[PDB]
This record gives sequence, structure tokens and C-alpha cells, in this order.
Amino acid sequence: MEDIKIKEIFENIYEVDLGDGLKRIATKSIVKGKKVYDEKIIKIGDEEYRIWNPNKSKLAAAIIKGLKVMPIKRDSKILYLGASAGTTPSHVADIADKGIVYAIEYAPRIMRELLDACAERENIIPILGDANKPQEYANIVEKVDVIYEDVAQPNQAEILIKNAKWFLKKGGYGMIAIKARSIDVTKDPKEIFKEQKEILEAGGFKIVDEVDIEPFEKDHVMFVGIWEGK
Repeated sequence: MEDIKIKEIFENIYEVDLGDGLKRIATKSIVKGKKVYDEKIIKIGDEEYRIWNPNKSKLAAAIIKGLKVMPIKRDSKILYLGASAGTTPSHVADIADKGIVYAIEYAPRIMRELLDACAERENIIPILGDANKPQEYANIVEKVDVIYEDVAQPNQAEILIKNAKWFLKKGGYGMIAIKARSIDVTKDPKEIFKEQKEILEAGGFKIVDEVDIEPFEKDHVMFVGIWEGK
């Protein structure tokens, strides 16, 4: 065997070095004795570190590929937008163990799956809604520190902007995973990303990070920006 090392990176996120040269990350589970999506676990005493698979989570992919700005902290209140079976939301809940995660889902069947996977993670608050109509859930979602978006639609950028106006604190952050082909099927992805970056900046964001999650997802880029205002 080789020396093993688990060290904290960012805030409440862990780098796992098994000594084989492969980059690995994990989160400290808030619901011990449970596997959300059959992920690998490193149990040290009572703590359980859940291996965060980049092939199953775009956020993990972004971190593995070099994300330097990770605004989600332990006490962060985050607005999660996008279809999910519980993978990324479970890890975000582990990180923000002293915070809250509002999960917006349109389809009852998706919310059903999310509810089964994030069962005992009580800091995750499910909200059946349409991200394109943020005013409908404005009496539930309090001002947030971070908005994480993963919706493969042509209007994904305006959706982030619309939700930022409604819920994002000034100085807060917007994290958005953009699938180029979900916006345009003809243009060059490089040009599509450039135009999307401009739309976000024109919308009120100052782009502070950009990560090509290339191996794990083709023609997908994670954008991170600070919300300045209107």
C-alpha cells in the first residue's frame, strides 16, 4: 500500500489521494449509513466520506478539472435549478450542512426520485415549480448566497438572470453548467460559449471562473460569476 491522504479543500470539501496518481474528491456525509447513488465510501470512525463521482456530477467534474472559485460554504443558502435524481444535490447538502438547498423541479416524477435519494437530508427543501417563473416560489425561497443551475435549454442564461434578480444577494454567486448544443446545433461551441458569457455579463454577472469539464461532458462549460446587480 501507499500513503493515503484526505485533506480539506475550499470549505467542507475533501481531496482524496489514495497514492495512485488519480485525482479524487469527496464530501462528509450528513446521513451516515446511506449511499445515494452507490458511490464509494471511506468510513473513518464515525465520519463517512462519499466519493464524489465527476462522471455523475457536473460540479464534481468542474472541481476535478480545475475550478478555483467555489462559493458554496457550510452556511450557504443555495437555489438549485435543474433536473436531478439526487446526485449533485446530495453532495451540495453535505457541504452546506449549516445551510439550506432549495431544489426546484417541474416534473412530479423527478421530484419523486429526488425525494427518495435525498430522503434524510433535511437541509434540502423541495419546491415543485418552473424556474422560468421564479415569482411563483418567491414567498418560500429566501435570499440566497449561491444559485447553481443545470438546465439544458436555449433560455438557461436568462433563467439564471431572472432568478438572480429575484433571489441572489448582491455579491452572491451564480454557478451554471452550460451545454452548448442545447442552445444551438449549428454554431461552433467556442462561439456559443462566448455569446453566453456576454449574455450573463450583460445580465449583471462578472465572470470569475470558467471550466471546460471536457472528459466527463462534451461541449459543457461551468461558468461562475459574482452578482453585481441590474
